[PDB]
Amino acid sequence: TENLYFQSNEHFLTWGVFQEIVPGFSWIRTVFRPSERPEGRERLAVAQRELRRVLFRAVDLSAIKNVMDFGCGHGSDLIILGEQNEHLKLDGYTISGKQAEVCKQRVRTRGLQNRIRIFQRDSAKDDFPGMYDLVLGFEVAGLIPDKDALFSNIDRHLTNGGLLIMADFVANTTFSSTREQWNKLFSSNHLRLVDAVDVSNEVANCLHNPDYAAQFEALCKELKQRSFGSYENVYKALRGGLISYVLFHVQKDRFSRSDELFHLNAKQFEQLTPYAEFA
Ligand SMILES: C[S@@+](CC[C@H](N)C(=O)[O-])C[C@H]1O[C@@H](n2cnc3c(N)ncnc32)[C@H](O)[C@@H]1O
Repeated sequence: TENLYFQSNEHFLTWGVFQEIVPGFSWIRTVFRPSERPEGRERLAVAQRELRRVLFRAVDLSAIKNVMDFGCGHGSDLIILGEQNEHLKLDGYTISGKQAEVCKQRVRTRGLQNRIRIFQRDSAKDDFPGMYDLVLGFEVAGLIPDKDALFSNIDRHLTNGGLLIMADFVANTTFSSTREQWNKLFSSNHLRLVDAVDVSNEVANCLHNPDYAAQFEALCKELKQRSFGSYENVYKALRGGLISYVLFHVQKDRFSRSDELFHLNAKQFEQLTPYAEFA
């Protein structure tokens, strides 16, 4: 549903990789009472950076020129890439006008306005502005209903052999896409799944609730405009294997048969690497 992602429709807007449960850590208190306990904010930021370390595991940024972030949040991913790699040109789309304002300000404050452009545009309806070597979607695609249009937009603006990296959910069997649904989206848009890391255990550790029942409910009443009661369902689903949080590494393959992309992608979807076994 809508309680799957860090935010529904360093300022990262994703869950993080917690190798283990941290006693006392509350993502809810950390996000909505951030002044009260500083160590929580820092632990969460480290975990969101660890998510990104794994997401980028195979990417050689020295080799890439152009980057598209199709749901760019507050622009932190574009800013970090731009600051650390002076040759990159980067574009971001967000459907939020407020986020676009923040992104533009943060880009200019970092002196990156000559290399990063931000647009308030819809990645399923508005063509990306250029051709890209690297496309980022970290907790974005699941929020976009018209995934066929999104993946056509990705394909049409990705150079052959270009890379798509995503953080998103897999339904292991209605809302999140199953393996077969993801495979249809990739295979019908010239995309091969190269490698995927399953961080479900570690995202669940991030979501672990340290407040006992009555205390948690009292906290959520003081906070009153979200509904925090449903996040327990996401935690239970990740613990039980009903859904997985997956870090996808995908390559554009313009010259392969679509049925053979599907055949190879299905095999790769059976080879997901748990983060605990990743190195
Ligand atoms: C959970 S936030 C993640 C933001 C960023 N990727 C990050 O990791 O911090 C989801 C982002 O997707 C954007 N988004 C949702 N639907 C979109 C759409 N159709 N087109 C462009 N952006 C979209 C939101 O505006 C928001 O910026």
